[PDB]
Amino acid sequence: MHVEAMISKHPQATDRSLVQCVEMCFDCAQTCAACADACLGEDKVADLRHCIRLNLDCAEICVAAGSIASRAAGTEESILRTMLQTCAEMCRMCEEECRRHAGNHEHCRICADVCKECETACRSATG
Amino acid sequence: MHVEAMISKHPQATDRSLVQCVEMCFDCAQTCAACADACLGEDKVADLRHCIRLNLDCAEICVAAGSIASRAAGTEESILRTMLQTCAEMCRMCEEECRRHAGNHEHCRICADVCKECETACRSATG
Amino acid sequence: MHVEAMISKHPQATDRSLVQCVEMCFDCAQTCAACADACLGEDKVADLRHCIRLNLDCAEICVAAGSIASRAAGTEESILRTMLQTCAEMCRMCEEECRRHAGNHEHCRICADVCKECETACRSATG
Amino acid sequence: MHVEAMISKHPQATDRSLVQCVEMCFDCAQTCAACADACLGEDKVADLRHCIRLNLDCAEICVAAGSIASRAAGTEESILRTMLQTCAEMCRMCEEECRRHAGNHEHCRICADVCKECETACRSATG
Repeated sequence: MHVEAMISKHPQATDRSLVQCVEMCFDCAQTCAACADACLGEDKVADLRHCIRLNLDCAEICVAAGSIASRAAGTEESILRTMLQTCAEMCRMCEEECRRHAGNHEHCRICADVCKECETACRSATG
Repeated sequence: MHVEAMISKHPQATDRSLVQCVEMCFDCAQTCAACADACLGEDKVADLRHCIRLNLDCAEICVAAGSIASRAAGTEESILRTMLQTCAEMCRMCEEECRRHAGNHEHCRICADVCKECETACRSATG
Repeated sequence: MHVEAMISKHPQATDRSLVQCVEMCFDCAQTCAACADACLGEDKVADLRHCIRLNLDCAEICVAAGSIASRAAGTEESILRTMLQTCAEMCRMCEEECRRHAGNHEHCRICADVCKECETACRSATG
Repeated sequence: MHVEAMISKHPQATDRSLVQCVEMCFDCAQTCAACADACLGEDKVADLRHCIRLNLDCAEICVAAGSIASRAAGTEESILRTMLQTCAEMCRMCEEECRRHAGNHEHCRICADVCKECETACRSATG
């Protein structure tokens, strides 16, 4: 990724927790998109419906969060903290469902691990 | 829009507040994208930087919210309420900034009005 | 939608085919998201895997197209025509697959009809 | 990223050009979002209007492309090639405009370089 390089060159600019969060949002978005599709292709797709939905929700929220986190927030009201908290909660929910399938589907194991890491990164960027 | 028609035909299906919310999310997303671009093209773009950012944030959150709201949430944990609350807060913030420019820029007046309506619809879908 | 109102107020601004295209892109994006989810919830989800994928692809392309079409393109090189042509082709593909399921699933009938209309609107905006 | 890990675990699954393309799409999407915001914050924002628009267009197309490229396409008609070609053309256009500002704005230099690489990766995945 070029998150770190680009933050340093912004005219309103270092912030390690923010860089980690942005990087994880884009990684998690892709991973969740891929997991949704993999689950879709499984013989057992009917057992994976909720996992697919959560993965699609998570991909969408992660892209939004990572994009908003790439912008200057100002010092008055901004959505960044709220959005990162939403992302953390979405990643927590998606992790839980992927994790339940992790013994049966390797793609769900990987996605659960990425969601856990993205949750941690988003929650850490809020403090 | 086809929100109402599609909800009624879902196998897990009426919900007027949900239909209004989805419709408003997509309307607001487009309107905010358009307002960001219009502000970008203004002679006075330098005075509109924060408005442009909020409009881009709002467009992104509205698309995410409207997409998530188009899916079955289940009866355990789901992100829907959290996401709709985030959308409401984003629309409130974006409304406030557009409104400040509404006397000078008609596109900001229209976008403030749409954001206000989307805020109301999202907050109403949470109750 | 507020497409028409916002185009008229842009500082670089009428264009009926462009308004129709933008409106249809957002309508189709929502409809395809909803159809993907409805198909996901069907007893027969395993027969609908390709339809679900095409609907997700279509939702994503329609949002991108509708957002790009909401911006000033300039008079040198721009992506608008290329993107609208891609959207038209995606809508054609998605229509074809939804249509095949239209006898069995009302949500697929509606989505096929919306995709057809969005295809027409995008192709018309290119001429 | 987890692109490679997730492709290998898909039930319909190696493809190096596809992995490189997906990775570059998400990297480029973030970079373009960041460049648009950085240009927005410049004293000279009024000279960067077209660059900002192209960066927003590019971010949107790159996310769509990277998401579609993360899904099984089948062996009949699919949008993948068309979408990757659109992404390549968008990245070419965005590169050209960023490059013109690269002497004045380091964020534009970095974004031009990422766009060039994403263009190459998308065009290579089409062959």
